[PDB]
Amino acid sequence: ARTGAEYIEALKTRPPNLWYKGEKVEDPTTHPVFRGIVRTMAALYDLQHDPRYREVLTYEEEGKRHGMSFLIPKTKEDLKRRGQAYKLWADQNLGMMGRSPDYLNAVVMAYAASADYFGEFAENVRNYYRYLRDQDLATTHALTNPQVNRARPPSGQPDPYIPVGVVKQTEKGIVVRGARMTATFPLADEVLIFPLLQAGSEKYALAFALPTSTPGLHFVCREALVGGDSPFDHPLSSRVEEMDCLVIFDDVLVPWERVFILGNVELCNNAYAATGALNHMAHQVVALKTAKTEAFLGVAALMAEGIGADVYGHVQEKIAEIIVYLEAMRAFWTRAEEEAKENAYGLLVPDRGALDGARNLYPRLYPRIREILEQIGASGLITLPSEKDFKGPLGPFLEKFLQGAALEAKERVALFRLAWDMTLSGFGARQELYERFFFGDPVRMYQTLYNVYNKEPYKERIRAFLKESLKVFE
Amino acid sequence: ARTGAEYIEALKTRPPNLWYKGEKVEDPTTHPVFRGIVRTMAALYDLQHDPRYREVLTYEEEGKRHGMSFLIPKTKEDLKRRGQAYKLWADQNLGMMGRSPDYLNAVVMAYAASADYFGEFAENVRNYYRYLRDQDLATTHALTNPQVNRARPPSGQPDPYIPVGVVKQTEKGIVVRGARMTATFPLADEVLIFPLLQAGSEKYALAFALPTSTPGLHFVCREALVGGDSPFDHPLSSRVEEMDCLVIFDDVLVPWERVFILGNVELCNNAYAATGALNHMAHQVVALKTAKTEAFLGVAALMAEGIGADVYGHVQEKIAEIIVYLEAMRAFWTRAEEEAKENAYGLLVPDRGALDGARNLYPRLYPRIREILEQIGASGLITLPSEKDFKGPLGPFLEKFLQGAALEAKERVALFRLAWDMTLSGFGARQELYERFFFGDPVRMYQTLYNVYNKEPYKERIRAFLKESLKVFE
Amino acid sequence: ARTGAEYIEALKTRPPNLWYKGEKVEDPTTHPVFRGIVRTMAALYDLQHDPRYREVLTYEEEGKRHGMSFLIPKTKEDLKRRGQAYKLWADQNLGMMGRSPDYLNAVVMAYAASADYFGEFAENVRNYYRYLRDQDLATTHALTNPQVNRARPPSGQPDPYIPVGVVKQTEKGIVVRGARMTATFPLADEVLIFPLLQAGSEKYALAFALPTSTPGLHFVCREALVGGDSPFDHPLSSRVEEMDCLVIFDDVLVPWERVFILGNVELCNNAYAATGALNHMAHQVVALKTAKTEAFLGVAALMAEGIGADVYGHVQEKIAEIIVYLEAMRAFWTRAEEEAKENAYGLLVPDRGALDGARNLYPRLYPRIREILEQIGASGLITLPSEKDFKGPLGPFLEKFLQGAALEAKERVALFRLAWDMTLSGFGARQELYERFFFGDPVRMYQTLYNVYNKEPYKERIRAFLKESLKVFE
Amino acid sequence: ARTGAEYIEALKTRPPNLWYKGEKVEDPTTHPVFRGIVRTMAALYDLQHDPRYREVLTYEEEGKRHGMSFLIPKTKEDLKRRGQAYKLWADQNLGMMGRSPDYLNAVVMAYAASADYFGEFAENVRNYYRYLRDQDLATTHALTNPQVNRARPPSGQPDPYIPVGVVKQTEKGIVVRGARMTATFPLADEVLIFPLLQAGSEKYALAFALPTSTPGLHFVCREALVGGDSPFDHPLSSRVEEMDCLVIFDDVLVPWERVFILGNVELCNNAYAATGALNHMAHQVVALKTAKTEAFLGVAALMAEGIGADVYGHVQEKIAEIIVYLEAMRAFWTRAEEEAKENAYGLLVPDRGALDGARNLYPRLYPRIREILEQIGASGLITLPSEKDFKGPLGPFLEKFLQGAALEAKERVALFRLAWDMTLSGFGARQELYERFFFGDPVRMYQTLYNVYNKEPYKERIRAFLKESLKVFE
Ligand SMILES: Cc1cc2nc3c(=O)[nH]c(=O)nc-3n(C[C@H](O)[C@H](O)[C@H](O)COP(=O)(O)OP(=O)(O)OC[C@H]3O[C@@H](n4cnc5c(N)ncnc54)[C@H](O)[C@@H]3O)c2cc1C
Ligand SMILES: Cc1cc2nc3c(=O)[nH]c(=O)nc-3n(C[C@H](O)[C@H](O)[C@H](O)COP(=O)(O)OP(=O)(O)OC[C@H]3O[C@@H](n4cnc5c(N)ncnc54)[C@H](O)[C@@H]3O)c2cc1C
Repeated sequence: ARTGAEYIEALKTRPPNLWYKGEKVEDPTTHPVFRGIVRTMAALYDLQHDPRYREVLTYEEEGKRHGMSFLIPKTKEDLKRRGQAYKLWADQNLGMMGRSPDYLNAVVMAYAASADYFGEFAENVRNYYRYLRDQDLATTHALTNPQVNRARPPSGQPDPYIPVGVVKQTEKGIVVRGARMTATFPLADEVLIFPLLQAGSEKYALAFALPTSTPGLHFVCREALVGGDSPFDHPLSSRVEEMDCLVIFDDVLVPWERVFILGNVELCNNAYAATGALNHMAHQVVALKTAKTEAFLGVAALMAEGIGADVYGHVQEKIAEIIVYLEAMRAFWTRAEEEAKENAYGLLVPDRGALDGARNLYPRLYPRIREILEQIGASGLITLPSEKDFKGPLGPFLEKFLQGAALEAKERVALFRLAWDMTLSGFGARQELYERFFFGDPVRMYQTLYNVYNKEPYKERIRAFLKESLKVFE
Repeated sequence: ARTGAEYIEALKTRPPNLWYKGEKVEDPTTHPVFRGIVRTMAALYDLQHDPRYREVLTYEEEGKRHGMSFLIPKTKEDLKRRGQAYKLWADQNLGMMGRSPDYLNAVVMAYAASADYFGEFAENVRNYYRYLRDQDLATTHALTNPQVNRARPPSGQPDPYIPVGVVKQTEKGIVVRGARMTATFPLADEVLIFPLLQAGSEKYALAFALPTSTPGLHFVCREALVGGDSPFDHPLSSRVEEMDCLVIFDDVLVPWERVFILGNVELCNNAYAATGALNHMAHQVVALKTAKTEAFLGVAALMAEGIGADVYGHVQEKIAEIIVYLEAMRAFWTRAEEEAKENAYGLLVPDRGALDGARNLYPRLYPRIREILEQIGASGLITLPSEKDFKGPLGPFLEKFLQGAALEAKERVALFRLAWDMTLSGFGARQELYERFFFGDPVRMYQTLYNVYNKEPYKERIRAFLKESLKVFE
Repeated sequence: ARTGAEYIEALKTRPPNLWYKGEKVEDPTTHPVFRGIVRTMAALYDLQHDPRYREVLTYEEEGKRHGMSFLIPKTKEDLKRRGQAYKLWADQNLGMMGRSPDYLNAVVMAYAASADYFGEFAENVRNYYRYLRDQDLATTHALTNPQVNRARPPSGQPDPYIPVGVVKQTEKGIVVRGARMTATFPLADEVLIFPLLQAGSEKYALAFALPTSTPGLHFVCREALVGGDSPFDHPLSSRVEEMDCLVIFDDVLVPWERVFILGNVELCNNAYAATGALNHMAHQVVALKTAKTEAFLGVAALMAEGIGADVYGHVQEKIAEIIVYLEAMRAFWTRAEEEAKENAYGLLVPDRGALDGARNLYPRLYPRIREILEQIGASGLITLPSEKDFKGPLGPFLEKFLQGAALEAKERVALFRLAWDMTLSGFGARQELYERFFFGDPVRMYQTLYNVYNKEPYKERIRAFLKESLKVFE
Repeated sequence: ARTGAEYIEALKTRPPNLWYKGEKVEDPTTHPVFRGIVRTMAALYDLQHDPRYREVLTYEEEGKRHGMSFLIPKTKEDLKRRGQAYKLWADQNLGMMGRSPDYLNAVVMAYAASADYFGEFAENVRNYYRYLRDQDLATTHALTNPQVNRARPPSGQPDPYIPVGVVKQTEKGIVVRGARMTATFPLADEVLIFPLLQAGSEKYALAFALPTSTPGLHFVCREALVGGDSPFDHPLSSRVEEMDCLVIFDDVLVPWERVFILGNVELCNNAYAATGALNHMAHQVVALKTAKTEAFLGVAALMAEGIGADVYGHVQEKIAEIIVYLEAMRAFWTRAEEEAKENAYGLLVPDRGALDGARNLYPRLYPRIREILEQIGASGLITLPSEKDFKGPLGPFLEKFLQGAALEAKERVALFRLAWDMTLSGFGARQELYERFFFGDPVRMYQTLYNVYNKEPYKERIRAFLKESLKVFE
C-alpha cells in the first residue's frame, strides 16, 4: 500500500504526458491546475496508513499490505469490506471525486479473477493486476471514441484512425494510432484503454494498459475548473478538480505483455459483464453516490436551518425528497451485496439487477437533488463575498447583513460557498453533466437493460392470468 | 386458518352493514357488485390449504394452523417468511388488491407484540389479536375524518360529531358518533377504527374494533367499478373491485373489551410507530407493490412484442424504466428485512428507513408506470371489442384486423383489455388515485419524514468539512 | 343549418352501420349506449337557431344560413368568427367532446378552398364541401391503419388488405378492402377516410368519403363508457360518450364522385399541410382545449374552496399552474389568428408555428392538469354516494358528513362526481389517453416539427456570434 | 440618447461604489472583472446611433432623441415598437444579459405615466423619469431584504436595521440604514431601491433612487464568473458577466426629491401592479426570453448537426421541444400586446394574463432547455481544449480528432465552448439560478397568481353545468 508521499514522488519523477493550454505540464504536483487534486489523492493513500482506518482500507497477505480495492472477494463479508472501503474514501471528498483509482482497481481485480476470459492474454491480465496491486498504482481510463460523426460507426469516420486502431503488429507488440474522447483524473501512473463495437470493427477491438508517460501518448486538458486555492472561497474546486482530457495516440507502441484483447469485437463487447468488472465497478459507484447524496442532504439541511427556511413545509418536503433518494441508493447497495452470486469464472459478484437499478436511476435523481439545493438557497447561492471581503473594511457590515438564523456570517457564507461549489460553480455544474453520462448514455444504457433483463417470468404470469380470459371461447 | 367456504358462510350469515345506492345489501356473496371480490378473498383463504403453498401461507403452533400474517417474527428468517406470504397472496391478483387482510393483520400483530404500549388496554389488544388469528377473520379499516373543512381541526367542523367522537361512557363501554371518510374492502367480519390529531382532540383520540354487523354501524358504498362478469371483457374489475365506503356511526356502542385507546391524543399519534405496526404494514406494502410492478412489466412487454413496437428504442427504454422501478422496490424490500432490529418492546421490525423510502417513492413511480403503458399501447388501449363481437358475425374480420405480430386476435384483445383494465377503466384509474394516497397525503408524509429522520450525521460531516474554510480567518 | 330534430331523424332513418357487442345497432337515437351523445350533438345543432347565438354559430349567404365551421375565411376577422363558434360549441360540453363535426368541417372547408391541390378530383372536393355545408351533415373520420405489426409498413402486414387498399377500379368507382383502426363519434351521416405513407404504398394512398350506411361498411364499437343516465351520478358520461370504433371495409364500393385522392403517396402525405386543413383543424383544437382547461380550472377552484383546502399554499399553487396553462393556450390561439397569412392557394390560414406549439404542448399539459385535480380532491374523488343514497334512509346522515366548508352535501357530491367523471371514471380516464394521442403520436409529431421548422435563422445568429471566436486565429 | 463613449466616461468619472475581494474598484471600465460587461453595455448604447437601428432603438421628440424604452406608449403600435427595441438589444447578447437598463426604464416609464399613484411624491417621479430619459442613464435595482431569518418578518430580524429602514427624517431628506440582498449589473449611474411587506413594516416601506457613487452606499461583489478574455475560450463570460452584489446603506442620506414612497406599506405592495410597471417590465422579459430561447435553439441545432447526432429521433424530438417552448413565448408576447388595455391612470399596459403566464412558465421551461443542451452535447461539452492548444504543437492532432460531421475542428470547439458557457461554466450555471428566481420565488409568485386571478367565470360555468345534477332531487 502506497503512502501519499510515494504517489507524489512518482508523479514528480515520471509525470503523465499532460498538456494545458498548449504547453506540457512538467510537474503536476506543483502546477496550479493540478496540485490540489494531487494532494487530495495523496491524502487518500495516506489514509490507508492511519491506525483508525488501516483495517478498513487495506488487508494483509503473506507479509504484504494491499489496498482493499484489490481484494478478490470470496464471501459476502468480503464484498461488504470492499464496500466499506469505497465509502470511507468517498466520504473524504463528499462523493465529489468520481474517478478515484478504486473504481478501476475493481475492474482490474475482476478481470484478473476471471482471467480465463481473455484466452492467451490471461496471464498478461493476472500479471497486470499483481503489478497494480503490489505497487498500489493510480489509474485513469478512456473508453469512448472521438465524437466526430455519430451517424457512422468507428470505421466510417473522416479518417480510419480517428478512433484508436492497430496500425501494425511487430515482435515487440502493437502500434496504435487514434484518440479516446475522455479520460478523467489523468494524475495517474497508468492509463487503461479498455472496451459496444459493431461487427467489422476488429482493428478497434482492443484492450490494453500503458504508463502515462509513454512516448507518443498525450493528454490534452480541457478548461480548468479550479476556482482558486482558498478553501473558504472554493471549498471543493480548490481540491477535487480531477480534470478531463482528450487522449492522443501518436503511433504508440504497446508491448505484448500489456495487451489484454486484440481484434476481437465480441470479446470486447462482453468484457465487463462476463468478467464481473461491471458488477464490481458499479458497486464502487453505488457506495460513492450514497456518500454524495449524504453530502447534499447535509448541506440542504444546514442551508434551510441556516436561513430559517426550514419552517416552510415545501422546504421540509424537498429535504425529505433527498432522504428518499438516499434510502433508495442505500437499498440498492444492500441488495447488491446480499444477493451476490458467483459468475461463470467463480468470482463472487454483487447483484447486477440492483446495480443496474442504481446506475440507471441515479442519473435521473442527481439533477433533481441539485435542483433542490438551488430552490432552497435561492439568492443566497450567488451572494458570495470572499474571505477577503470579511477581512477587509466592510467586514463588520457583512457580519451583520449575512448572518443567518442563529448562524454567524462567516459560517453562513462558508456554507453557501460550499453549496454553490457543489452546484453552480463551473466545478459544480460539471458534476451534473458527469452524473448524467459517466457510466454511459442513458438512452443506450436503458436499451441495454431492456435487452439483457429476463422479462419472461412476468410475461408468463400475465399469460397465465389471461387463460381465464380466453376460456370464454371454449 | 380459514377456508374460502367458511369466509363465504360467515359473510352470508352475518353480512357487513353495507348500503348500495340507497338499499341495504342483504347478501354480498351473491350481489352483483360484491360477489366478485368475495370470491377473490375466498380464493386467497383457500390457497392456505393448497399443499403447494401451505408451508408458505401458514404456520403450525400447538396443534393449530395460523395464517402467516399473524406470526410474531423473532428472527430475520421469520420476517422473510412473512414477506413471502405477502408476495404470494399479492401475485394472485397482480398486486391489484390493495387491502387484503394481511395488511391489517400485520398491524394487529405488532399492536399485540407491543401491547404494553396501550397500558390498561393491553390485554384487550392481546385478546383481540388472538381472536383475529384463531378465527382467521377478515378486517377493514377507516382512519380519516370526513373531508368537510380541511382548514379547521376535528373539533372545528360544522358539528362536533362529524368526526367519530365519544358521546358518553357507560358500564358496558363507550358510545361513539360520527363518521370515517373511507374504508376499503368492507367485505370483512371486523372493522378497525384506529388512529395526526392536534392537542384538544381528546374526544376523537380513539382506537377500537367492531364486528361489521354492529347495530348503528353503516358502510355507504361509492359508485361501483365492476365492469361486468366476463373475464375477457373485464379481467380485473370483474374480480378485484374491493369497493370504498363512508363509515357511519349512529350512536354505536363499543364494548370495553374492544377499546384499545381512549381519549389520549399522543398515544394515538405514536401508535403505529411505537408498536412497529408502521414497519410491518409497510413491509406488506413493499411486497405488494413489487408484485404490482411485476405485473405492469409483464403487460408492457407483452403489449410491445404483441404489436411489434418493441423494435423501437424509446419503447425499449420505457420498459427498462419499469425494470428500474421494479429493482428499486425489490431493493427497499431486501434492505427492510436485512436491517431489521427490535423496537422498545422487543418486537423485531423491518427497517423504517428503507420502508419510508419505498412508501414515499412508489406514489411518484406508479403514475409514471401507468403512463408508460398508455404510451406503449396508444389506440390499442381503446380498440376493445367484446368477446361477444368475436362470437358474432364480424368475428372473422376481427381475427384478421386485430391480430398482432405473431399473436392471435383473441389473445391480443384479451391482453389489451387487461392493460386497459389496469389503467383506463374506472377500476384502473381508481388504482392510480389509490397509489397516490392510500398511505397518506404525500405533502404531509414528506413533512413527517423530514421531522423524524435523523439528519445530524450528515450535517456534522458538512460542519467538519467546513472547518478548513473557517480556518482562513485564524 | 340543421336543427337537432333533423339530425335525430336522419340517424333514425339512415343509421350508421354500428355494431355493439356482436349485434347491429338498429336505432342509435334510442339505444342506451348512444342516445346520450346523440342528444348532445342534437343540442349543438339546435344552438345554431337560438337567437342568442345564431350570429355566432351561422352566417347568411344568398338566402341560406350555414354553420360557421363551413365559412371560407377571407380576413382575420373571419378567422376570429370561426374561432368564436368553435369555442361556443366547446363550452357546451366543458371541452369534453373532442370530435364534434366542426373539426372535420374545418378540414373539408380547407380542402375545398385549396381544391386545385387534388388535380382531376378538385371538383369532387368542392362538390363534397357544398354537400356537407348545404345539408349541414355530421362527419366522423378514421386515418390510421390497424395496429398489427408496427415494425413493418402497410404493405408488410400479415395480409395485403389489413390496411384499407384498392382491390380494383371499375366504371362506377373503386372497390376498397381493409380497416381503419379508430373512428371517434360514429353517430354521423358521413365518414371521411382521409390520409405518413412510405414509398410503395400506392394502393393505400387514398382519400374518400362515404355515407355511414354504405353496404360493406361496419363500425365495431369498443366497450361503452356510459356510466348511467343520472346527470348527478354521471354528469359527463351520461351525455358526452362519443364512442370509438374499428372501421371495417368489406369490399366497399366508393363512387368516383367521392374519390379525392387515388394512388398518390406524396399527395396524401402533404394533403393537410398544403391545403391548410392542418391549420384550420388545429385552430378548432386550440379553442377546444382552452375551453377544456377553463372547465378544469373551474372544478379545481370549486373543489378547493368546497373542502377548505384553498387555504393551503400548495393547493393555491396547483390551481395557479392550471391558470398558467390556460393562458398559454389562449396565447397560442391569439397568435395563430393574428399571424395568419394566405397559403399557396390563397386560403387564409392561422399560423402553423403557434398551432404546432399548442398541439404539441397540450398533450404534455393535460396529464398534469388531470393530476392536479387528483391531488386536490384526494379521497373526496372516490367518496361518491349516489343520488339514490341521498334519497334513501341514510340521506340525513350524508347531508351531515359530506357537506363542505359552506357547501351543502348534495352540491358537494355533485361537484366531486363531476371531478371524478372528468378524471377517474372510465370516461374520464379515456380523455387522458385521447389528449395524449388524438392528433398523433408525440414521438413522431415532434420529429415532424423538427423537420419542417425553419431553424436557419437561429443557426445563422449563432454562426455570426462565433465569428469573434474564430478571429483569434487570424 | 447616450453613446457608448459617454457611458464609459461617466463610469470612469463617477464610478459606482463597487468592492471586489476587500478592495474598492477605482475604475470598472478597465478592471479585469468589469471591463467586459462595461464594453457590452457601451455597445448597446452605440447601437442607438447605428443608421440601421436608430429608428428601432430611439424616437424623436421636440429636437431630442430618446431611447425607445422611455417611450410612453399610446397605441398598440407603440407597444410593438417598445417590444422590437427590447428584442433587438436582447439579441446582441443572445438573451444572456438579464438586467440591461431598458427593463428598469420600463418600470420608471410606467411609474411616471401613473405618477398620480405616488401622491405628494408624484412630481419627484415625473422629474426622475425625465432625468433618466434625457441623460439616458443606466440603472440597477435591489428589491429584496437580506436572507437572514426567513421565518420572521423584516421587523423581526436579529437587528431592526438589517433590512433598509428609515433612521430619521430631516429638512434635507431621509437617512436610511440597512442592506438589500441583490443588485445585478451595478455598472450603472443610478440605483433604484424600490418595493410584499406585512403590516407593521412602515419604516421599511420605501421607494427611492440614488447615484451609485453616493457616500455611505456600497456594492459588495460576489465571486466573479469571468472565465477570461478570449472570445474563443469564453464567448459569453468574457463579455456578459453582469455581476451580482449585496447593497449596503451606511446611514445614507436620500434627498427629498429622490423619495417616491415613504412609510406606506400598501402603496409599496401595489406599486408595480397599479402603475403598470409590472406589465411593462414583464413585456421586456418576454421579448428577452424569446431571444434567449432562440439562441439555445440555434446552438442545439448546430451541435446536433455538428456531431451527426441529428439523425437520431430522440435528438430531433429534444430540439423540437425547444421549438415548442420558443413558440409558447412568442405567443405570450403577441397576446400581451394584442390584448393591451389602459389602466386606471390611462396608461396602455400589455395584458397581465399573458405576461403572468410567460413569467411563471419560463422558470419551469429554462431548466429543461438547459438540460436538453446537456443531453445533446454529452462529453463534447467538457472536451474543451483552448485556442492556445490549437495554436500549440498538438494543433494538427486536434484538427483531426475534434472535427465534426462536415465541420472543422476549430469551429466545432468554438461552438461547444459556447454551449458550455451557456450551461456549465460558472457563468452558464448562474443563468439557470437567475431564470428560476429573478422575478421572484415561484412558490410565492404562484400563490400571488392564484389570489389575483379572476376565477369566477370558470366557477360559474361549472355551477351552471351542475344545475342538471341537482335537479334530480326536485
Ligand atoms: C464529466 C464527464 C466525465 C467523463 N469521464 C470519463 C472517463 O473517465 N472515462 C471514459 O471512458 N469516459 C468518460 N466520460 C464519457 C462518457 O462515458 C460518455 O459521455 C458517454 O458514454 C456517452 O457518449 P458520448 O459522450 O460520446 O455522446 P454521444 O454518443 O456523442 O451522443 C450525443 C447525443 O447523441 C446521442 N446519440 C449518439 N449516438 C446515438 C445512438 N447510437 N443511439 C441513440 N442516440 C445516439 C446521445 O443520445 C445524445 O443525445 C465522461 C463524461 C463526462 C460528461
Ligand atoms: C382509493 C383510495 C382508497 C383508500 N382506502 C383507505 C382505507 O382503506 N382506510 C383508510 O383509513 N383510508 C383510506 N384512504 C384514505 C387516505 O388515507 C387519504 O386519502 C389520505 O390520507 C389523505 O387525506 P384526505 O383524502 O382526507 O385529503 P385531504 O386532507 O382532504 O386533502 C385534500 C388536499 O388538501 C390538502 N391539504 C389538506 N390539509 C392539509 C394540510 N394540513 N397541510 C397541507 N395540505 C393540506 C392535501 O394536500 C390535498 O392537496 C383511501 C384513499 C383512496 C384515494
